[PDB]
Amino acid sequence: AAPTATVTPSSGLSDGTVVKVAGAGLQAGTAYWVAQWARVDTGVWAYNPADNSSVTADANGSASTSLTVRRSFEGFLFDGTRWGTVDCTTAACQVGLSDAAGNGPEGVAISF
Repeated sequence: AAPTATVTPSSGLSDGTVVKVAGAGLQAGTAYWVAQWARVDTGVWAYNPADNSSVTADANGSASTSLTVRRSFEGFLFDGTRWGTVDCTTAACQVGLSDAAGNGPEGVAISF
């Protein structure tokens, strides 16, 4: 089963909204980082470190947790580098689950 991700709600969001993030077809036993992202340049994605969560897939490859989304946030690169302000009203933000290798379900688009 190919890994899939679900975010509810995902559209018509307000800043500080708490969304339910669910994953399926994940690698059982593997921990996934649950964060809000935005592709800010070719090959460059910045995420929101101020609101993070992580969940571990069960024996069936499923997991779920909560994530507080932000209309705008101070974006950072996964290596700890500060990127800059990301405005999700203009940029195409997403919520994603990624393992230690950077793999996982396709990011889920969200809108404010």
